Amino acid sequence: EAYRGIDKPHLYTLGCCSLTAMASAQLDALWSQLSWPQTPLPVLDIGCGPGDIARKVLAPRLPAGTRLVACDISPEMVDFCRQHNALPGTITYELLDVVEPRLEDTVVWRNGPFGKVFCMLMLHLVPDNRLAVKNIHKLLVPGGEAVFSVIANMALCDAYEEMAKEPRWALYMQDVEKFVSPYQHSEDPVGEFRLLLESEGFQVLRCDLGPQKVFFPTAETHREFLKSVCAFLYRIPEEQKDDFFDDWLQRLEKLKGTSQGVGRNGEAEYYIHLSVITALARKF
Amino acid sequence: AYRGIDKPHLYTLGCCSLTAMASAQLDALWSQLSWPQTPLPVLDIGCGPGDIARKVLAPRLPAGTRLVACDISPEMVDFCRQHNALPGTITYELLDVVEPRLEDTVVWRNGPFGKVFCMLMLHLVPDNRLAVKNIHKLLVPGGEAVFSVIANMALCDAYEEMAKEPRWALYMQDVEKFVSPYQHSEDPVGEFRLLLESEGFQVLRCDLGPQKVFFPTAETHREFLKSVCAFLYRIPEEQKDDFFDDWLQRLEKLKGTSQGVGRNGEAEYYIHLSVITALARKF
Ligand SMILES: C[S@@+](CC[C@H](N)C(=O)[O-])C[C@H]1O[C@@H](n2cnc3c(N)ncnc32)[C@H](O)[C@@H]1O
Ligand SMILES: C[S@@+](CC[C@H](N)C(=O)[O-])C[C@H]1O[C@@H](n2cnc3c(N)ncnc32)[C@H](O)[C@@H]1O
Ligand SMILES: C=Cc1ccc(O)cc1
Repeated sequence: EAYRGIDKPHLYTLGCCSLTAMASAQLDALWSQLSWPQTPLPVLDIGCGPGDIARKVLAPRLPAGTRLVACDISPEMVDFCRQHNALPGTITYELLDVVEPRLEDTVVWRNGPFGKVFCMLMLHLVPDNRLAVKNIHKLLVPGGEAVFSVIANMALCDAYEEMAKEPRWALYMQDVEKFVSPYQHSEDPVGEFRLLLESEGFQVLRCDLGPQKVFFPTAETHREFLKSVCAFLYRIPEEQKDDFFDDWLQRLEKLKGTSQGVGRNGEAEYYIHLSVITALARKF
Repeated sequence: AYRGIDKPHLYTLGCCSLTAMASAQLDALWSQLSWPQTPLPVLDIGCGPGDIARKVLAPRLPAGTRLVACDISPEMVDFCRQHNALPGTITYELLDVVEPRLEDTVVWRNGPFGKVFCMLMLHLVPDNRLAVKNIHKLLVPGGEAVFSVIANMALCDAYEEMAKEPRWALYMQDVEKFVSPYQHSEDPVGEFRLLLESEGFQVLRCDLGPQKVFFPTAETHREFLKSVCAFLYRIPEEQKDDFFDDWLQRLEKLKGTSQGVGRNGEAEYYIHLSVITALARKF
């Protein structure tokens, strides 16, 4: 987040084998409610990450001849996409900031207009949500749909706000509220997100909130994945990087955002808990 | 004996890469696949942890078709029903592809199957003609079988070199049954095409090519090779960790495993092996 997005894309694909199945289950619940034009239009994926939802989930489910455009503010992610999950003739991985001042000067804008825009687990990394909904509203054809997978609240955000009070850190965390989801302290996340979408010319067709778990088979891939989604590590020097992490990870099982379980085969299971708002809108 | 691959937790470390690989192979063949008007059940033999079924097969299947995935090991068949469980579509059962009494299995009576997928497993089945004959039984006349057999790989040569060690020879007396039969084949595509046609199949397409399995971290590359090591279940604990290091060291000797660099500067870990891809049809 902030300066670029999630660097180190290698550590993030450790959650592919789990995050792929999660969004693949969310989209299956909404895919029947999605209407499509006769002649296909380009489809956009915002905050595509290492391009696994774009390649392994979105692309197999799109109609034939539908071209896909996947963007991410972090370069390292978009280069990881074009090298591993690179799907020729369908997916075109590009760079874009969803709250770009000059959207009309980007490659993604001129690939448009787009029929559908999938914005998955990335709108919590955007402090200015209404500006991001605006730019998505510019990119959609009238009648085009948008699919949101916004994270309402999670213990990772509170662990950020608790660490921001440490004079040890503090200096690097003066803007902690801009690294926290805007629906973190919201008493009604579904209502505020339904109001925000409709306040930008959208027809909210469906909007629900539920808990989610992120499965990890091994112990270290649970740890190494949390290294990537730690948004403050790019500001900390090396002598305190490994200390910011342990301070963070300790404050997580305190807040019970992460957990460890047992398997039917007896093996150890590792989890990450968080709430997700799922939305389906349509431009007028 | 070999009750397939246990420790399913370690195998899903290759899902994030094996999913994209088998997804790429099917895209090269999916145009040549005919489908019936009324859907018939589709079978995935040796499905593993249900990843090349929930995320690869079922998404692109004709709506209304039902998938049946079967492994030989309960641990995998148990991993699927928990994680990659897709109700109303994929059913995960247990089956040995060379079962003496196929007709007494649940998989046999969910059939007959329109299509049968077989990805990276026939190199674990010594009697390959028996497994092809069983696949021929399960298919409807006109059905199609999609094979993904590993012709040769350095994991097998490392096995045959470790069998010569008196340190291990007691556990590795049947080393030729833990090696793909097409390992020492001078023409794997020819033998496989002849094997399929000798069982009533019409080989529509058959190619051989090298493939690569990528792992982003160092230990996921290591922990995955723990699962695909077929001799670890025979070794006592005092020599298990020594058997793995002896295996891993011989792998970079034979250059089956490699390591690379990333555009962002990160380390890349690989596993190299040859794959036969086939598309047959029952008469
Ligand atoms: C935690 S990831 C989730 C990726 C994807 N939803 C998935 O589940 O595979 C959020 C992604 O959105 C990117 N991102 C963060 N902030 C962004 C912004 N303001 N504009 C565009 N992309 C952003 C990040 O670089 C990161 O790759
Ligand atoms: C390494 S996996 C590959 C699974 C899938 N193709 C993939 O790439 O994810 C091969 C699976 O087939 C199972 N298997 C091994 N021998 C078998 C046999 N003779 N019959 C049926 N299944 C077998 C093993 O338990 C193993 O889980
Ligand atoms: C048990 C041997 C083995 C070889 C290749 C593979 O993909 C899985 C297992």
